[PDB]
Amino acid sequence: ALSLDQRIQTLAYEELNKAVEYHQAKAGTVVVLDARTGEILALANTPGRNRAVTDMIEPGSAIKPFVIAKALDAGKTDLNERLNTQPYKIGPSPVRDTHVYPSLDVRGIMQKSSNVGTSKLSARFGAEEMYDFYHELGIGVRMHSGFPGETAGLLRNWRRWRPIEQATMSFGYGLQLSLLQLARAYTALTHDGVLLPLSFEKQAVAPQGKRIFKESTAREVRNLMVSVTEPGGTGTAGAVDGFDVGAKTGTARKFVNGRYADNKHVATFIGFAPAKNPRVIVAVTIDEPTAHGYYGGVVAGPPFKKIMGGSLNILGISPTKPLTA
Repeated sequence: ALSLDQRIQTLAYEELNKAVEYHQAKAGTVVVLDARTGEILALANTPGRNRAVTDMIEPGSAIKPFVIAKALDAGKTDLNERLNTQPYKIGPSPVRDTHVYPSLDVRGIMQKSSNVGTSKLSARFGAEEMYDFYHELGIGVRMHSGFPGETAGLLRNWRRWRPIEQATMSFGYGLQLSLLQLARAYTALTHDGVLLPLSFEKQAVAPQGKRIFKESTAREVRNLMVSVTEPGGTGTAGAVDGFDVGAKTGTARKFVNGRYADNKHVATFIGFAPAKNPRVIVAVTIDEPTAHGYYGGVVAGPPFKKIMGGSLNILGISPTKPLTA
C-alpha cells in the first residue's frame, strides 16, 4: 500500500522536466510530502539515478527557517527585535547579504534571505548545541529508504569547527543532505513542531515523531514564511492562487574544482500550503540552470507553483481565499 499518488507523481515529473528544459539545467529533483503524516506522495527526478535520495546537496538558505525557529523557541530573539544586519568579515571570510540592509526584524531576515541576520541568531548558541540541533533535524542520519547508493549526508564534528564555520553553516554551507532529508525537516514546521520519519507506505495515523519546536513557534514561523511568497519576498514566483503559501528560496554556489563558483548554482524552492494548516510540502531543486535565471525563486518557484496548486486540487483541498486566476 504505497503512499505514492500517481496523479501527483505525473504532475511532478512533467513540471520538473519542463522547468529543467526551459532553464537548460543539468538535472533536477522534486519531493512531494503529506505535511501531517510524512507520507511521500511523489518523488521525481530527471532521467538517471534517483537523485532525491542519492545526491548530497548543501541546503543553502533552506536551512534558515530552522535556525530562526530555534532562536525563537529558546527565547534568544522575538518578533520585535530589529537586528543590525551590516555585513562583516572574519579573516578572509565575509558574512554578507545580497544587499546592505542596515537592520531587519526576524520577518525581514526570512523574507529577504539575510545571511547576516541568520548568522547572528545562530551565534547566540554554542557550537555543540548547534551541532546537536542539526543532528536532530536528521542531518548526517541515513533515511534507510531501501534504495541503493544512499548516504547519511555530512555534519562535521563540532570539535573541529573554526570560528567562521558555525556562522556559514547557518546559511547552509558545509552541511550536506539529500532533498528527501531536507523535505523531511520541513515536517517539523508543518506538523506543529514535530518532526516526522517519512514513509513510502500509507499511514492510518501519523507516526510518532519527535518534538523539535513548540507548537506556538512552528505556528509563528509558518506565518513568517508566508512573507517569502508575498510582495517584498524572494519567492513571489511560488505564490498559488486561492492559498497562502509559506516557502523558502535557496541559491547555492556549486563547489567545483576546490572552489565555490561565481556563476554555477543550485536553485531550490521548498514550501507548504495551506500556510496556517498545511497539508502538502513540495520541495524542488534544479541543478546548474543556464537560461532564464539562476536563483531559487525564479527557477524552482514556477514548477513549485504548478506542482503545489495541482496537488492541492488532486487532494481535494479547498482554497482558503477567493480565486483571481
